[PDB]
Amino acid sequence: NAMKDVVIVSAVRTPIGSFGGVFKNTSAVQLGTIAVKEAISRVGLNLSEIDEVIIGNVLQTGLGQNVARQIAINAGIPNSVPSYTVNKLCGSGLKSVQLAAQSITSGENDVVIAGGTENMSQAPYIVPTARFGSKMGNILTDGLIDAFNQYHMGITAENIATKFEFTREMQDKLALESQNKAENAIKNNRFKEEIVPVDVLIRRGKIETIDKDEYPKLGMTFEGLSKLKPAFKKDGTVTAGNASGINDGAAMLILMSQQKADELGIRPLAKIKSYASAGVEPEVMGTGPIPATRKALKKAGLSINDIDLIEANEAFAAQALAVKNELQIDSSKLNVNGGAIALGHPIGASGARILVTLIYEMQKRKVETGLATLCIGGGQGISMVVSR
Amino acid sequence: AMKDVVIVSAVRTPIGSFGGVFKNTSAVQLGTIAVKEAISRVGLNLSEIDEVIIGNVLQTGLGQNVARQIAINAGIPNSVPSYTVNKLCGSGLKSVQLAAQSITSGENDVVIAGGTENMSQAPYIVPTARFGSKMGTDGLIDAFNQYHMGITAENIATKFEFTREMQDKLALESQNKAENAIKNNRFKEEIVPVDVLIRRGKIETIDKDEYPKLGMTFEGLSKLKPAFKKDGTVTAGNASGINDGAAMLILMSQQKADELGIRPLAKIKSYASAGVEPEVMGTGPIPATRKALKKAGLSINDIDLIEANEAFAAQALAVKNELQIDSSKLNVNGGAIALGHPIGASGARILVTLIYEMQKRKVETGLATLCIGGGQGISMVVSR
Amino acid sequence: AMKDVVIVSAVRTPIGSFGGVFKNTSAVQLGTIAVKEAISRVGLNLSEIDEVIIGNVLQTGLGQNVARQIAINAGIPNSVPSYTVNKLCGSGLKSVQLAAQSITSGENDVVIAGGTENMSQAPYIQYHMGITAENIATKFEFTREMQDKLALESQNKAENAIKNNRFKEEIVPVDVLIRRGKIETIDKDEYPKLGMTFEGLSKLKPAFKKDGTVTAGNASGINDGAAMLILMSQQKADELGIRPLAKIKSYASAGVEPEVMGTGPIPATRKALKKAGLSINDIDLIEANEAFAAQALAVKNELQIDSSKLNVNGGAIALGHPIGASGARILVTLIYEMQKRKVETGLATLCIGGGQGISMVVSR
Amino acid sequence: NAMKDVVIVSAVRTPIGSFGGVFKNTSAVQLGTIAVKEAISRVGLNLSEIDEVIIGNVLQTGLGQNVARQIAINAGIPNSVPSYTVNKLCGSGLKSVQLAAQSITSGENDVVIAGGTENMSQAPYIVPYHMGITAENIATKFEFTREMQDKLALESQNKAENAIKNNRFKEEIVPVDVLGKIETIDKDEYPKLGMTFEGLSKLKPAFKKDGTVTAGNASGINDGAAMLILMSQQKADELGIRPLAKIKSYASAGVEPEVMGTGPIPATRKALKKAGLSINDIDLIEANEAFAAQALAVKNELQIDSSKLNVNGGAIALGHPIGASGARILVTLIYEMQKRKVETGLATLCIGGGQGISMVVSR
Repeated sequence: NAMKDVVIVSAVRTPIGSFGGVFKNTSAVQLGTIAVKEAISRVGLNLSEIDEVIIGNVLQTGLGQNVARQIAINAGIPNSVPSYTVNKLCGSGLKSVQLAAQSITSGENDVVIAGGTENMSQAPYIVPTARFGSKMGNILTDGLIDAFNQYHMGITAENIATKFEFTREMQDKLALESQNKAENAIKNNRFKEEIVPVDVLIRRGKIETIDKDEYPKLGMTFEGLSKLKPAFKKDGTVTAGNASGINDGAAMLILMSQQKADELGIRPLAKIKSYASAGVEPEVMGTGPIPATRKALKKAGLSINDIDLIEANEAFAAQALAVKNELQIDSSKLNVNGGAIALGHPIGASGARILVTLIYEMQKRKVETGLATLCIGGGQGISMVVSR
Repeated sequence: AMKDVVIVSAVRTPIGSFGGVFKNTSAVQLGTIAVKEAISRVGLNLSEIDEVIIGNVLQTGLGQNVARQIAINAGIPNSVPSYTVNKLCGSGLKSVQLAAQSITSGENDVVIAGGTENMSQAPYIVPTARFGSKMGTDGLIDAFNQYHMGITAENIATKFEFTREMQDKLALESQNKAENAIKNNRFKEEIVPVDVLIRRGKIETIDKDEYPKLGMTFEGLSKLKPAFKKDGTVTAGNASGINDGAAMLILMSQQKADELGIRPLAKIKSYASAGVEPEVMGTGPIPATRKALKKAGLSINDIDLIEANEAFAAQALAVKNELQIDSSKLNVNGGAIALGHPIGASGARILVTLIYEMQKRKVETGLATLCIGGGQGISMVVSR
Repeated sequence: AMKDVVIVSAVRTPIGSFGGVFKNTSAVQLGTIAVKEAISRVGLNLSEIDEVIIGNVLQTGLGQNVARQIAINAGIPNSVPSYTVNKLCGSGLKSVQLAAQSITSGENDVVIAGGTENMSQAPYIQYHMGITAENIATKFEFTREMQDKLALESQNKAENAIKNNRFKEEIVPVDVLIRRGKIETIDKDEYPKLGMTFEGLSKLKPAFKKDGTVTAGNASGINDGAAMLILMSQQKADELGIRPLAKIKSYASAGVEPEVMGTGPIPATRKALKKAGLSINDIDLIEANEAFAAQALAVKNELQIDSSKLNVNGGAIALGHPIGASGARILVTLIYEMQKRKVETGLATLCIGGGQGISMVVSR
Repeated sequence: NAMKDVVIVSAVRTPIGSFGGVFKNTSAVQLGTIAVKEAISRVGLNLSEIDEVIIGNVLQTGLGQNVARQIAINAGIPNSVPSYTVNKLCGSGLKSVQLAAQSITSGENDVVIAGGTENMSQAPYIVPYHMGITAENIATKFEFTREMQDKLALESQNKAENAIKNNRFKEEIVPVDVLGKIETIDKDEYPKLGMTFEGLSKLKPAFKKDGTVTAGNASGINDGAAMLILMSQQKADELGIRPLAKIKSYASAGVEPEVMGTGPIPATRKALKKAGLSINDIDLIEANEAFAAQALAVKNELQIDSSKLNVNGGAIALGHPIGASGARILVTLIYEMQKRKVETGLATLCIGGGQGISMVVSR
């Protein structure tokens, strides 16, 4: 029995909203439903062809909630189809894609919808504290709740900065360039193809169509970033300016076996070449994408020079610098349309979001090979190589 | 204001530790147990009940009426209105006050009042916006607002020059008082034992308060580190805890009690509330008590027993000293430092404890007082 | 002896629509404006205020007290106790009830009560209530057409009232900042839809159920606004030389059976009338809050209310429903209209949770 | 390319402890670690051969918690090895094995540790249950009386008692040491000996007034772990390790809203279809018994022979540590297939109220 090739035939993302911003009233289920219906519609896919739905989401109102199933139902997918919600923190959205591909290669499914969604704006009001944050004193601080685990992650980033010797200036420079790259991409409408617009109510009797990312900060300067106060550690280097934000958004892809796509007459946007995940030593927590990527590259028989475009999620500039330096990624190939520092980081979605952004840019540049990588827990990373 | 209001029944569950004996017994269950026992003890007909007013702070959301859930669970008719009071620390005593004024108004003849809280379960079912407050150390959530109140306590300690040693001495007295009370089964009359159930199968029976630290010595407190300020004076040993429990009282007009052949445990003589200046946050019980005493036509020397809730030794010292309360009249069976502080229940709990002790001692007058928010206090005078 | 309770001052801000005129005017600011104006209208000295009780639903902070912040902002001494009432839709009327209770008990002589809400500024914001309405519609057999025509009539009355500046006496204007250095005064409600028609209502899609009858057109919206009243004992009002606007005759609250959820105003009103020794026919004007036409039909029909006596200047379906404030808002509206019509007896009633209702009878 | 066959070469479980019972002080991590070390030790597996660890758990899945990874670290597995905690409610433990199998078939991994662990004693039980009502609705919908449910529960107890009397679980259990005296726990705690139909009929309904579901015809709240080691057939041959069983097929499926809780029915039909088998070809079935009402529906609709079903007792008797049960029933199936020397087995349970998962294995 032969192993199947998995292709991506459709891929879309909502704009990314700021915390308490445009999507404050548009739930994670709504955002996911919009992206799923659009993914399906763009390729005219019959709902009866969908075998499974696997969707990343981190912040749920309790045990027993299946956000993926709610979305699939809202999208009109038959109740007989199984849906699974993936909570793997930072990497949920890319892990969902990986799980979908495995299920195709195993012969279990021919057509799988995969992605991620998150609404972090709504979480403080509907998510129980035990699922919304972690306790401090995990190191006074103890007895305090760390919203979204942001403080624990920032300390991890500070520790990376210390061990790898990344200064405040170096981190701010990367952050500035992320913003520069997003601003130029948005000026050139680079995201037009991948974005599904989202309608919101801004006032009674008035609907606005949101088709632009909210989080990028226009006209940022190095001087401005230099003025910001440390966010997590006194005399630290990590600030709100060189870290990503708290954000809302969704991203969805449709996967098929090459054979199924052919049968349906649907042309692939990309092919999945390899993927891998890996753990790290506790001395370098947060550096997961490095061994994962080396492992995925080795599986594909490729080196980093063979990769035309890289998307490495930018939760923190400190961590982004480590990934870039240890993998020897050329500045010109990395997060070319901006990274999460500019674009935002809706946690359950980002892994899928960066894959969407990657595929559309590979297509625009007519390049052959790309890579998406990010954390999947503080101690682990996941990486996926795709080809056109 | 012609109707005289009496308390005819008063009961409380044991108070459980955080994640302790009641981690599987919700605020609704605890409150239902207390309500059913309070009714049962005086043989009250369920049709006599006109209203239910119950304190509770930590809720899964808006639109939740914990009081009504308890009333329904207790078999009280659906036509009876029920209200949940969320006024923080003071909710259980404010509920009694509201019940009393609804009787004096002529609106009601019989009202069930009290409070219930399960803080152990709260992290798992209460959204973060309702579970805690933001710090500023910013973007960090202060669970149960304990850090904010701890800092308020430190500021009182600074303002009034209450040393670490003075706070620990009060805390020690509280612990030792609770221990001796428990050794003498002092709370037996007021406690309703709680059967822990899983799918209506009994796993255990709780009839003793879990939180007191038996055999406490002064050195046991002096060895602890500050909890809120580096080089501060407030510790986990001289502040109360996070706790689970319920307490319920039944109020009636005197005429109604007489008609029903039910002897009062106590009469409510006065109550009052008051705000404080921002420089002395957390000191609410002081002006509230002075106000309530003036309404009763009494002075502090006319009061035989006082229950002033002990959230922080620092704050308790201020209340004791500013009101000039004889230490031997204050929290005589132990205070919240030893017994625990289930926030929605405590105001009603201390009133229950006060009433039974007045009766055992056969004295005439008592008062109960505590905060109703950082900026406010509430106080109630009762007589036997 | 029991104190008789009077209302000596009553004011409401305009009602703003969602994301409308008051999007940058918080529940506290709206509340403070209404409170300051209620005080100045009768020239009341700040030292006479004994307590402040204010309804509010959406400021759910642990340890947050909007009523006290409002009191502080209005220059009321910090020694005065203030309480925020969260009782959902009944909050603003419950506040007045608690105020009255504390005066009759002898605790207080002068109490400020009301409600305030800014639903625009809610970080996260009707589903279950909507289903409850859909269930009432089923049980009492109220059709889409029946609900839409009630909505239409509510709009008509509001249009008529506003055309005749009916709300001029009761409204306190609110200054808002449009840009740096430039403020604009809002003195008119924003939510009424002018010229809405039957055919326009009939085309709307059901809001909750797939084949349901409740829509955005026959239910209220979400809104921003505040309303404040000053209550005194009659004796106190005399000593200060302030004439009552109204006298509180009775009030009551009641629960309902699970089958009839959302019908709380019905037994609550019957109870209050019974305490007043009155019948529905003795009441000249009735304000029953209109969150849903389906439930408004139930209240109207079961209480056998003459439609010419009910919500005569429009109900919430037309005027808006700032939840923590509505209970107080309708009482304010009821009082001023009683004065204009020179009638003697009025009644306000609304839900206080899905399972309960509250009702109050006033006289002039 | 070529698709690899997945075999199970090691399989173990802890005893299942009662709520507040023997494992009151033994965490999901501790139970899980014990099960992993023993599974590894039993086949003399070099730690450097392990490619991935996938472990079910429900109650310890808070932000930034990774129970599987802590377990791997405690078991001495290199830190470079990725570990994943699966939270899929009741199906977590079987879903983990399924995910392990797919990662081997994909060529991603050669050796994967999979299973589940749960300590429900150390978690809060909050009621002021959703499963219990689903069960009542199944009872109503399918017309299962109180008496029918209790009859099933009693048979489950009787089968468990028979198996324990014959030391049936001896091969599959790893003993757990608990506390200054140290007692080795080597027997399941939860079965109720001397169980009678009458004693069952005396219990009160647990979820609904005049309900049929009780604490006696529903499974308990329990503590335990179960772990398995999966390899490609090629990798097993290379290491010289003989398989206990081979994974033939698996599948999952959603249900219609009217029949919530019946997931195992369409999931099993789907898995049998993929295997090229009918129910009558299956020699032994383990279908998890969360509620008698639900087990009755599964058994009837799939037309399962009672003499082949949960032959050593089901969860009503043995206990239901939720994140572990999916793995636990597979371990129990595999050992009993080997004792009876039969060829084909099926394990199935819910994975959410709306879904089920099933796996067919052969010997």
